[PDB]
Amino acid sequence: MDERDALRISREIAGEVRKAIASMPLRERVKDVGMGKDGTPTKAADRVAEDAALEILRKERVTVVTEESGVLGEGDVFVALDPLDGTFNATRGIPVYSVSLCFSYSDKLKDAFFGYVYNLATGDEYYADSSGAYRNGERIEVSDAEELYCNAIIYYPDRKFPFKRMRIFGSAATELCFFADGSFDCFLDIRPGKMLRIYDAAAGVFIAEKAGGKVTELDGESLGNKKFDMQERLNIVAANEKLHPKLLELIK
Amino acid sequence: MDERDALRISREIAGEVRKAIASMPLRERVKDVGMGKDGTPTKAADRVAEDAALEILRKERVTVVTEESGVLGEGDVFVALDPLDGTFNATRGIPVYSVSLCFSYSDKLKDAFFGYVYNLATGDEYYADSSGAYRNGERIEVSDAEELYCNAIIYYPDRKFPFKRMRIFGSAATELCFFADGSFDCFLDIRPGKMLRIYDAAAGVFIAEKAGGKVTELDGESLGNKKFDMQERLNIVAANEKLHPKLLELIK
Ligand SMILES: O=P(O)(O)OC[C@H]1O[C@](O)(CO)[C@@H](O)[C@@H]1O
Ligand SMILES: O=P(O)(O)OC[C@H]1O[C@](O)(CO)[C@@H](O)[C@@H]1O
Ligand SMILES: [Mn+2]
Ligand SMILES: [Mn+2]
Ligand SMILES: [Mn+2]
Ligand SMILES: [Mn+2]
Ligand SMILES: [Mn+2]
Ligand SMILES: [Mn+2]
Repeated sequence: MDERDALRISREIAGEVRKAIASMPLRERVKDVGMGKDGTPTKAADRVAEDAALEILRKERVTVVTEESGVLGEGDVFVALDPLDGTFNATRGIPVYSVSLCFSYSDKLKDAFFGYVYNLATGDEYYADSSGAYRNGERIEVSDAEELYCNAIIYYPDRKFPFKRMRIFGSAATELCFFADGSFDCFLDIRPGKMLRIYDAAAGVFIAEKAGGKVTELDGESLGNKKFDMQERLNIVAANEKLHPKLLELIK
Repeated sequence: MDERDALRISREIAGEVRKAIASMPLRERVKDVGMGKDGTPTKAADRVAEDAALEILRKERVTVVTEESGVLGEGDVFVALDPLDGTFNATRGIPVYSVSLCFSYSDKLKDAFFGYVYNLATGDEYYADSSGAYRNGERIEVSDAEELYCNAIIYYPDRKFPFKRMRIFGSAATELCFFADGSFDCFLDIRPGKMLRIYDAAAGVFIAEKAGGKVTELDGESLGNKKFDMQERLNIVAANEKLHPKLLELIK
């Protein structure tokens, strides 16, 4: 499998999930269908999303790691799947939630070759490959502002911070693409409970990187060895190469 | 002018303001075009919307306290209008921004008789009149949440908090409606500099209170004497009656 193949499968997935959720009225979406592989309720809308995805997906030679259903298959391309990040927002009709996909030639983030984040609410498509990061077919890169007086996404502000704006939309993959686009100058999930999972962060991280962003663990450690088919925890510090050290200092 | 008048007015403007915005490129939107009378830059998205609304409100016997051109007219019916609330989103394509209209029978908030917040991205319509509060013509009401461990929207988390979640979507007018319909447990703006202005909060407050919420200033004192002028600013604490006293001791 290559990137184009990856781009082709993701768009196919994007359309199906898009359709399944779009149909489901809020009061259906909100219902607990079961206990997720993640340890949190699997709501009716996450069930349809993950279903749609997994039907296109498992016709591939992939080992998939998905939010609700765990580790699936044994193929040697790993897919970090988030069938619907922003669940809370979709169950109440707030237009920020996506399907996020990250393909790797190993069970390690450092071998990622393709990243994909589709805005299920607005139909906004992001992805990055060996040619660059994109939004709705147009190239994108991170902003170049290096003052901490900036536009930050942040989970969570523990204290008084210097930011210009602080925002929390509730969708780690999409917010990372909000960082990738330059819409926001940084992204931070610095909660001492390292709560992010590999599939919520996988592609946005990848994509954040092709658009120029520097992205690391809390202490600036590399995200290269974060694993898939293991239950990985992530904290993220993501900014251009310039603001990046200052943030690192800022929370230290 | 009647509660039934105010809604038809509000509806004209939302549709005109929605066409106007939807047809501007993000490129053309984020462009500064002047100093608003509120002390911030007017962006092109801001005046396009404002001109389109004002174009209609000018037919009515009112005084408008509007963000970009300030207070225009001498009618007896007062209208607070944020032409565009969430401009930063709007100029990013983040789909959370609205037109806000609050109509009062006088200068003060206590005389409000109608509230209207319309999401210009989604089409969602939030209004309230004597008949209560609505979301797209469906009766709404706030959360029943009695627990401080809840889903909060707050500006700005500066300390270690016990909410089950925290969110900040960038449009308080809109976010006041997410609490109004019970999509969130509480809205809090507690920024010490008291940032909010009347057109930010008046319609969201009126909608939420009609939805059964207790909405007050930072102390717990009512907002009834908040002024429909440009100098007015405020802090906000929003929750159901049981929860509301709780956040007051919390934020103490
Ligand atoms: O992961 P937490 O603890 O919910 O923090 C918020 C994040 O949760 C995620 O759903 C990840 O599971 C993100 O979409 C959201 O932005
Ligand atoms: O940009 P800030 O400082 O985060 O303030 C956010 C506020 O912006 C407003 O548009 C008012 O300026 C509100 O809708 C939102 O609640
Ligand atoms: Mn889950
Ligand atoms: Mn999810
Ligand atoms: Mn997720
Ligand atoms: Mn302004
Ligand atoms: Mn505005
Ligand atoms: Mn505003």
